[PDB]
Amino acid sequence: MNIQAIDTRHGTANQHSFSNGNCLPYTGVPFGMNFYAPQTTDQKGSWWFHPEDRTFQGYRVTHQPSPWMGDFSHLLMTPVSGSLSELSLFHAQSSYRPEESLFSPVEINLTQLRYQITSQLIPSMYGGILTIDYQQKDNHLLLTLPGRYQVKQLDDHQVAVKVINYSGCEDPDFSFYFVLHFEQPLTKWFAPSSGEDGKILLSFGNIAQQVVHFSSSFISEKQAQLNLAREISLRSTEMLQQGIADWHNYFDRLKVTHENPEHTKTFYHTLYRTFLFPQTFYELDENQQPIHYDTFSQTVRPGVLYTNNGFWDTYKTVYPLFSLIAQEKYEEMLEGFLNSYNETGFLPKWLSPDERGLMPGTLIDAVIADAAVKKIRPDLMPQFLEAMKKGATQQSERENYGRQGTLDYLKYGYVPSTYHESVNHTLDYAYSDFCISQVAKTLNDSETATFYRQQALNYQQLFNPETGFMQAKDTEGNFRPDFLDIRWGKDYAEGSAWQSSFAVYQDFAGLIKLYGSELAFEKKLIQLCNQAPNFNVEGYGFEIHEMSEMAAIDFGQLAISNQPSFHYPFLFSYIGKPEMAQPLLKQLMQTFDASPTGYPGDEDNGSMSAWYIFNSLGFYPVTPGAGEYVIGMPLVQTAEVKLSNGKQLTIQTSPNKVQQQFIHEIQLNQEKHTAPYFTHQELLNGGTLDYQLGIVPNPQTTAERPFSLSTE
Ligand SMILES: CO[C@H]1O[C@H](CO)[C@@H](O)[C@H](O)[C@@H]1C
Ligand SMILES: [Ca+2]
Ligand code: NA
Repeated sequence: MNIQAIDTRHGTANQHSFSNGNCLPYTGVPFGMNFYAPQTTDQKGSWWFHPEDRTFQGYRVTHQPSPWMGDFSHLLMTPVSGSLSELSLFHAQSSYRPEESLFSPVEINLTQLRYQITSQLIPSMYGGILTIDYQQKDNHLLLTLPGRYQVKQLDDHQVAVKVINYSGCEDPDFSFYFVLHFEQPLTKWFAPSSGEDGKILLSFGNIAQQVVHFSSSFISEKQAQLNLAREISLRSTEMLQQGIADWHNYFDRLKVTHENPEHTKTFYHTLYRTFLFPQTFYELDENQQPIHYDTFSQTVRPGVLYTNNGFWDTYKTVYPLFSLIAQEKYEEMLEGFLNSYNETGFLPKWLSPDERGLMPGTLIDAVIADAAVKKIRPDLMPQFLEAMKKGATQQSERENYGRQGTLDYLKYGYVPSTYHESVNHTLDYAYSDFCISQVAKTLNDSETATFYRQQALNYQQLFNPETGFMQAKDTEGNFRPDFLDIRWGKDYAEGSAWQSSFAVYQDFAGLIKLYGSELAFEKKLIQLCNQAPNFNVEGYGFEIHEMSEMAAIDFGQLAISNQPSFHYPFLFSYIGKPEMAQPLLKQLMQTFDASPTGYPGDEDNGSMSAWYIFNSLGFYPVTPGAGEYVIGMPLVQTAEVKLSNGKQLTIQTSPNKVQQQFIHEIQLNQEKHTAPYFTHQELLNGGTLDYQLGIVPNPQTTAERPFSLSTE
């Protein structure tokens, strides 16, 4: 699909009570430092765009990764004609016709009906071009400068802005610089000024067209001018062509077809949302050297940096996909994450722009371990191992950094029930421990590998054989009483015991053994899938959108709306019955489409999009750090995968219509493939992956299982 046909309102029909992706209509280049979106309202907090709104407040320069994190370093540009007494966004707002507008990754185009203005925004990595066609005779641009600001007019054609605004930041004066060069001159001079919540009306007089070339920096005004100078001569058409080529660089890596072209349209909308985050958070100085802002020291520091990622989300799918098709980005992003550790003392958890904490666990450890076992940035793994061992043995004095209950986990073999969400923290630390063991192993560090492989079995501490769930346990080894399987919160993050008891990616064979047999585990998985989607709210005291998104559909406790359930269909692969889940995977993929209601829950910065992309191809990374993809059920008929190593994997299915719900046979390079997984090395060899599909199952009788520590 051509990037210009992607409609960025995909996944944007949201509110606090219910998510269909909690996406914004992000216009930008891949991993752009800024994104650009129309703002329709200032009365709904983080939900400042809705696709059903007919009001246009301005073009918002945004860094907002999710409505839960909020924005940082934002401002707006609003074309205006005529006089305004009052310059508030509400007083300057115009209606617009969404159905006559363009909402695409490389271009916004819309008409303000109040002003008879039609305008076009094209993005670049650090800036963009805003072209403004005025019908009226007194023409302006309104800059909305939230928080503390500075603005000045440098000459007739140049304006410089600084704004300080954020939702959370270690630097209370966190500054963003924004520079505008106008083709047509300013007709009114104003003196340098500063204040809070700026409303600056720039005047151009009677011109038919203004062309605004803009750039930005987290370094300085002078760096923002250097970023602008590098692209000032571009016409809007040339910047648009370059942005189309940037997106085609990534889209061209996965050329797919389907029986149903609606499925292809869904694929490419999720692929657009897979190359946005993490956002570039470094600039190139006068010597082309990477520099960035370090909010911990409040200084400019050398090196790459990336932002807008919660590894709790993105470790699941994003970095594994990048390990196949965007290794050059993974390489640079790992360098940035290590820089975050260098600057703060702890490997990052939730960057927006700097450490926000929020979710349980230190899942950066899986991003690191997956890279180590795939030979990505082996040069950094000794530095990563030191950072990981520090996070596993030392408690940050600051609540947002590293492990919570670090020392209690080491004393007891679990985080005790007095900690919030102790089941998640326990299971995430045991999985982290596996990840640390894998990095150690790649470095031939036997003592570290042995100790952390043993720590990785700590999931066993919270398994209650009386219930068949993971439950919180106090310091005397007693399970919290009054257990209810469907009760959300308190001991579990955004789920019940059903959404939390299977986070054992390092050792499913060992978890299965705790149930007593492959058959007792099978019965538990069947009950999870086939029951009603009932929930109890008591751990929260009210219903949250994750509950509502599970209860909106009849897929039992398999809450595909949120990350904890993403791997659930693959649990059948660990008992040698993947055929039980092949229909279920195709039916789960039908919960996605390219519409404004197109995701089953929060998309989370590529996480759910890459879930869809992997499942479309028919395999999935259940265990980052194992170097394997567990086989599912493909939705494509064809795929040409351009691998980062320069080879090509060509996928071909037999006719893949709605009645094909099973895999009959797989050939990899014309050889029968019976294992319920692929190694990373097998896929990197490239060649041909042929799926013969079925309308009935074809049970394989093989003892082969995907990776588990306890059986390796
Ligand atoms: C505070 O926001 C987080 O936590 C909330 C639960 O407290 C979620 O409903 C929401 O989706 C997000 C992950
Ligand atoms: Ca989520
Ligand atoms: Na939806």
